[PDB]
Amino acid sequence: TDYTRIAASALGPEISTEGMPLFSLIESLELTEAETSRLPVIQDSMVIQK
Amino acid sequence: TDYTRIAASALGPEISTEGMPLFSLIESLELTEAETSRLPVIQDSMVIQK
Repeated sequence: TDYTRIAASALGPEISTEGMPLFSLIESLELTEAETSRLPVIQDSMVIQK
Repeated sequence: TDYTRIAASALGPEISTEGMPLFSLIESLELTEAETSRLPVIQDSMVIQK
């Protein structure tokens, strides 16, 4: 039942950020500046369904 | 060959900010609020050509 999650703010719904944080991908995958800008977009698509 | 540059982040391309930084214009021009807002926009328009 337990899991980590970004608390609900006033500007966005629930955010998962469960495991393998998306920040560590830049170092280990060596993305260009084009792929880097896409990380925040896919960050906000991790919504929890009930 | 050498020149100053804002490092290419994950959400934006190379930014020049070569000389005479834009924030120094506030003191030496006394711009109003309708022109201080434009400064970030023209800051992001200094893309390096290759």
